[PDB]
Amino acid sequence: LMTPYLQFDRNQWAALRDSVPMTLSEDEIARLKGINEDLSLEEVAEIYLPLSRLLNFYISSNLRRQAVLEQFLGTNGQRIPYIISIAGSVAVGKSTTARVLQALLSRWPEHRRVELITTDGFLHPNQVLKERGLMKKKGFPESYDMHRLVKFVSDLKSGVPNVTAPVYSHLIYDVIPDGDKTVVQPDILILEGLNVLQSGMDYDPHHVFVSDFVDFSIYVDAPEDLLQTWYINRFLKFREGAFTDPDSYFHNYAKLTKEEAIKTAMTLWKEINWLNLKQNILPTRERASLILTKSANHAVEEVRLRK
Amino acid sequence: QTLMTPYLQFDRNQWAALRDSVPMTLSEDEIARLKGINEDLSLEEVAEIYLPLSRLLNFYISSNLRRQAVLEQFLGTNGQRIPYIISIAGSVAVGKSTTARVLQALLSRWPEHRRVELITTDGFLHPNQVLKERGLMKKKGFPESYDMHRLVKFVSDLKSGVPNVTAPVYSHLIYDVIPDGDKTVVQPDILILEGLNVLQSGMDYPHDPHHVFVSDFVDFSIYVDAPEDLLQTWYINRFLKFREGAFTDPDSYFHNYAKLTKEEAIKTAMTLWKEINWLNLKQNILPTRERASLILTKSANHAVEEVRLRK
Ligand SMILES: CC(C)(COP(=O)(O)OP(=O)(O)OC[C@H]1O[C@@H](n2cnc3c(N)ncnc32)[C@H](O)[C@@H]1OP(=O)(O)O)[C@@H](O)C(=O)NCCC(=O)NCCS
Ligand SMILES: CC(C)(COP(=O)(O)OP(=O)(O)OC[C@H]1O[C@@H](n2cnc3c(N)ncnc32)[C@H](O)[C@@H]1OP(=O)(O)O)[C@@H](O)C(=O)NCCC(=O)NCCS
Repeated sequence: LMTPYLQFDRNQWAALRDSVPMTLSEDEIARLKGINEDLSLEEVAEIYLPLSRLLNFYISSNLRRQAVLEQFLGTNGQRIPYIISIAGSVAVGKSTTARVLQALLSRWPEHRRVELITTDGFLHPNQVLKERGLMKKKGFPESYDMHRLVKFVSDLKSGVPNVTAPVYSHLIYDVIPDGDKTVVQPDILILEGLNVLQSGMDYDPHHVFVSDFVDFSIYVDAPEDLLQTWYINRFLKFREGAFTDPDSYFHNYAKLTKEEAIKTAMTLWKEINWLNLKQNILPTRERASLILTKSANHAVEEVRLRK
Repeated sequence: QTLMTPYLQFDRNQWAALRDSVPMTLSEDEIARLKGINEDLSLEEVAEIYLPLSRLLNFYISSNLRRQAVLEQFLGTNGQRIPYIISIAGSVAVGKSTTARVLQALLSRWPEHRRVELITTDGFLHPNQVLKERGLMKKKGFPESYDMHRLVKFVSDLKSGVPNVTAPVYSHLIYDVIPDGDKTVVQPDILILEGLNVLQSGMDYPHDPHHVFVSDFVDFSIYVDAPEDLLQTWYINRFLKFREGAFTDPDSYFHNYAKLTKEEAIKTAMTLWKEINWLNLKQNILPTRERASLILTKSANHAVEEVRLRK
């Protein structure tokens, strides 16, 4: 049977960097690393530079997801921002991928704005999730306010005046009451979150989805077993940092012994994030324009490009 | 809110206005020859409905093609040429066969000459024998009465450029697939796939929806639409014409229907619609409607008075 994806291993993908030079120092790179997430200069050069290239070809060739329709009715004024999305399991390290992609796309061919918006800011406040009995489902599609997320991207893309975005706080495990921040129309918009690939055709009737505004979608992938230990390990680091803040919504986790923490982390993964993984995330994997698969060392050892 | 309903709605004048300057490459005589039984196709229908569609469809194809090129540059390799796949779905008697026929004529000479193969999904039905053994032929046309492992393998082979691909052929005279009727299919530039089950997918009944459907190979899908009441009378009327033509053949699987009085025929046609095709309609077809890239809604005169494009 024919498959829609082209597969490359590290050497093959890396070989596609051609001559894009790199615009980042090791120091700058290290600052982009996420908790329990390693990012080397070789990872940037071998994985992200070839991606920068491709991504750049697509942008300069005004080949967007809404290009055909525009020409079919009316191309107007354009100047339309390029929209890239980044999806994948919690703890997969999609936040680091977004950060470096944004740094590179910012100075690669020429200076571009490049805004990085995270989808979590668009979650329904803990209050609402409470009223809908949805917070054993934080991160699930229904725990997000997408009428707003879609309205946001539409406004940004379409050049609407004063657009603002809600902001999420991991310290209080909820969106900041009056934290909305203005977002200036950028040249490129990177959208990172769990629900960025949702479509009315994985599950639903119509409704409209944020994925319908995306031009290129990246899915950061890793086997279930690796994601489990990554989640647990990352949890243990939170115990040493974020959780030590007395105002932390999970401050009590700072007090758990190391073995209780591991226990608590597993049930949190198994009973919530894993469900989300299997139910709403994995299914979207084969819909991405690009898939990056990481190994035990957090490095991408395989790339799949949808032809 | 219009910002978020997935479909863009146009009426005849609005859609028609989108034809721009695509010229037409068909004479009235050529068009008339494309009409199906009990199906009217005018030159205005072609110009107002199918030309704008030819345009859009064409934009998609070259875009889709331009893409293969950037990637080609990026990879540093060449030799693409993946056929463009269009599908056509809709109720039995909705006139989806006519739509396929004209779309294929137009796409064949519009921007430039393209091959354009038109395959009908019925050829892939399980022979009457198999349907018999599974007690499935009060369900001819239902998803399960089709051999899709084969339909999918076919499209995959065609798209992927496999050597000698062949397709099974269906015969309405014998109400079954032709025992040794398989015909070779040369890889085309465009493949139009028309049949009842072309939009089926995992969403349709989620129980090991971990299967592959032909709809996963389609690039653009068109759904020919018409209200239930219109489809019923269109089915009955069409049946009455079969009575005057196809059924008059002594070898027709339904020859006995030629002998029915006009009132018995109407009665026979209704129960055939109500007990079989209507079920299929409600159960497996209607549900797929809102998944199509485009929806063409026809009125009592068989003309498309409304078009819905999925943004
Ligand atoms: C809010 C939430 C949905 C975010 O999910 P996400 O979009 O998949 O993104 P990620 O899981 O990749 O995490 C993204 C960033 O937030 C951080 N993060 C995630 N959860 C965190 C937490 N509870 N406390 C502090 N930081 C957290 C990561 O460190 C990462 O940033 P980095 O780049 O600085 O490392 C997830 O934290 C949440 O609530 N999940 C539901 C159950 C659960 O695990 N709850 C928290 C239990 S302590
Ligand atoms: C085989 C069958 C599944 C085809 O269904 P389909 O894919 O929906 O396509 P359509 O109903 O739109 O018909 C397609 C073409 O076949 C013709 N056709 C359909 N049924 C026919 C029949 N019984 N005899 C002769 N021609 C028939 C139409 O005239 C049309 O071609 P046209 O463009 O020349 O008009 C349908 O004929 C069948 O068997 N349905 C089950 C119950 C039923 O009605 N059976 C036949 C009762 S007489």
